[PDB]
Amino acid sequence: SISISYSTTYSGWTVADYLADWSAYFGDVNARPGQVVDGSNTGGFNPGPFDGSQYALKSTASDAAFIAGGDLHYTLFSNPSHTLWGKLDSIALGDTLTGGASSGGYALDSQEVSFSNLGLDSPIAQGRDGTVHKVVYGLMSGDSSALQGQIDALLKAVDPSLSINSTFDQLAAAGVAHATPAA
Amino acid sequence: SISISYSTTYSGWTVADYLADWSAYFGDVNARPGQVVDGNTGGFNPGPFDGSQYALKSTASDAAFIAGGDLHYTLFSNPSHTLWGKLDSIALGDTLTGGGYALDSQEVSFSNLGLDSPIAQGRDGTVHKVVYGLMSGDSSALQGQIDALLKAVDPSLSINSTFDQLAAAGVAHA
Ligand code: HEM
Ligand code: HEM
Repeated sequence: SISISYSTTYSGWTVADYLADWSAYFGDVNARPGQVVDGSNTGGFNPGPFDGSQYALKSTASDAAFIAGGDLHYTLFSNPSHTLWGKLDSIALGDTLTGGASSGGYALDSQEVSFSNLGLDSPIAQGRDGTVHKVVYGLMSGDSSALQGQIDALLKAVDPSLSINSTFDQLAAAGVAHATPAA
Repeated sequence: SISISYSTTYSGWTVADYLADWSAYFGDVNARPGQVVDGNTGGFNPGPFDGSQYALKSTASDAAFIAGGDLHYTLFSNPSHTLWGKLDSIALGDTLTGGGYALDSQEVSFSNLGLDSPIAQGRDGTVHKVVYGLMSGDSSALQGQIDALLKAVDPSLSINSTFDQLAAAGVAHA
């Protein structure tokens, strides 16, 4: 079953509302006035260059960032071309990337929400139609819609009364989610 | 002015014939005799989307290149998917190492290219055309720029000059 961590900052938010906010912030720092854009320009595969246990990317319009964790592979020009595939265990969303292979992995300076124990696995044979590819490809431009669809399905699998319209508070009460430090 | 280094293997080759051979080999390992594919490696240094180098190896063979300068890739920023900035050098050879990046077998390098494309030109920039072409082993854009630079030293020089002739003209070095 999916497990979720959320910053205390977002306790009262629905998952959908949170994802819309992260996506808006990825598109424009001014969706969160008061923020600065000064994160290191870092990211990629860990260890890379085209495979790793993490793939991480930061916006260049803001410090919004994600980290995909699992056992991931990118085909580049090999068939099926431009496919990210493998096992996707977690998606963590927040602000500012730090780290990399040389310091124990990528991290977020502020982790806002992390969706873990996802159990997603896309074989190479599915190419760009794989769920892993669609989720991560969306996030590279700040589009959380594919991620949102998967989170909704995974929550409903726990209990059909849970959904992306549940608040993090409600998911905690249901035993799926727990709070982490302020963002 | 442009400066060229070349393996003596290509002393009597013309620049155009060498580029055609590297491109052919980028496309098919069988394009050269007795070669084996055994080198995916490359990217920006430092990256992820900007660097003093961008390097890539073929998937069909170990043919590879390294672009050197002050390079930027826009990803989704307008104009989207544009590689721009200053391109000072292109090195061509076989098999990538490192990540600065280097070639196991460096065959030819073209340096002091003096190319500079602003972001506003988007994918029409010369830098973009040169490097993007080489990502699929297409050396035509590179070749046209080399030809212009050679003629700027002297109109009698060209991509149909041999490397030895360019050495005699003070532009190339074995
Ligand atoms: C890791 C470093 C990466 C590099 C160097 C890279 C490189 C490229 C290049 C050069 C192209 C253009 C190909 C062309 O038309 O000439 C491309 C296209 C594409 N890339 Fe990647 N990419 C990377 C990562 C990713 C990741 C992680 C994803 C997905 C999660 C992705 C998804 C795609 C897609 C979907 C296309 C368009 C395919 C099409 O519609 O033809 N890329 N990439
Ligand atoms: C540095 C890592 C790179 C990544 C992560 C990357 C990623 C991508 C992605 C995801 C797309 C598809 C866009 C979409 O479907 O909305 C794309 C397309 C493209 N990429 Fe990149 N790319 C990289 C490097 C490069 C480089 C270095 C060049 C040029 C030298 C390049 C040239 C292109 C071009 C021209 C397209 C559009 C292809 C088309 O629509 O025909 N890419 N890239």
